[PDB]
Amino acid sequence: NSMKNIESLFDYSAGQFEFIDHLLTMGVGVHFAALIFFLVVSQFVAPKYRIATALSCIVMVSAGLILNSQAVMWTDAYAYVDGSYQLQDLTFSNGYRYVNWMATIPCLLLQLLIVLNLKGKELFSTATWLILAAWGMIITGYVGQLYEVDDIAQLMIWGAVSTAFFVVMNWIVGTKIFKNRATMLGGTDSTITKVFWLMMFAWTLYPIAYLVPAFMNNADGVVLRQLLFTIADISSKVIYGLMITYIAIQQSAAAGYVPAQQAL
Ligand SMILES: CCCCCCCC/C=C\CCCCCCCC(=O)OC[C@H](O)CO
Ligand SMILES: *C/C=C(C)/C=C/C=C(C)/C=C/C1=C(C)CCCC1(C)C
Ligand SMILES: CCCCCCCC/C=C\CCCCCCCC(=O)O
Ligand SMILES: [Cl-]
Repeated sequence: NSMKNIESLFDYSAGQFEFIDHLLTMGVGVHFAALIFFLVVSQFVAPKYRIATALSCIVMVSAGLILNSQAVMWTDAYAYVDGSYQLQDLTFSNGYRYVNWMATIPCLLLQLLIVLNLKGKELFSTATWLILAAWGMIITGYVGQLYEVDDIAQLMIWGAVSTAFFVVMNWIVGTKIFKNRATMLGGTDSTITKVFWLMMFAWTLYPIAYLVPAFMNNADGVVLRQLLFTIADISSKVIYGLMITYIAIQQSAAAGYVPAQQAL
């Protein structure tokens, strides 16, 4: 897991290494700060959409803990020796991001289906296919990055299979969105279309980070990847769940929930 990542191949200057450390530690604070926000606003959401904000809190801590885990792992693996930080232990890898995405993604998808006003049969059915599509995407992608050092061709093939799931997954998402936005209240039929494009953008940054070993195999590619992961995390989880929350509140107010109508 550790020796399989391009991180293990390079020494890092002080500036590259502190900069990565600060991207992770910052990612933690952003998520734990948003957790408090999502927490305080749960009271202004009608019982119908209130699980959607709870799922945001679950994401913020799930990501926060894996990011904080990367941060520490980052500093335990390297030591400043002779003017550069040099690998000292086999503790750091991006594999724990992948096993994290197995959890956060179903939560990010569920809160979408919730604000879309699905329920019962369709909610359980659409939920099942998306998580299996997402899990297929994640698993094929995890196996592929195990070769980002040894067999790039393999990374390309698994990346290809992973993208097949990704494409099927977004097609289902978009289909349910455009077929059910006429149901949403307070004018959120316009917001949800924006959230979808936000999904398409932020999520597409991930495969771009996945391919960094293929076009930038050096220490500055290790920095660019984390920088890309940071931008994707902040957009796919924080900004994403902020608009999920806005949508939830808006419809709560439009549906006659008083705490929502007074919050707004
Ligand atoms: C190795 C790469 C293999 C993959 C090659 C890519 C080919 C497919 C391209 C884009 C699909 C995008 C799907 C997501 C777009 C959402 C569109 C949508 O939501 O569905 C339309 C809806 O039915 C309207 O009513
Ligand atoms: C908060 C984290 C999120 C929403 C992670 C999303 C991850 C992806 C959309 C990953 C997609 C990949 C492919 C489409 C092919 C290459 C391998 C992956 C797993 C990086
Ligand atoms: C393949 C693994 C299974 C994945 C499917 C997970 C199913 C998720 C289904 C819906 C969970 C959200 C329930 C929220 C309903 C709100 C209604 C209420 O609580 O009164
Ligand atoms: Cl995550």
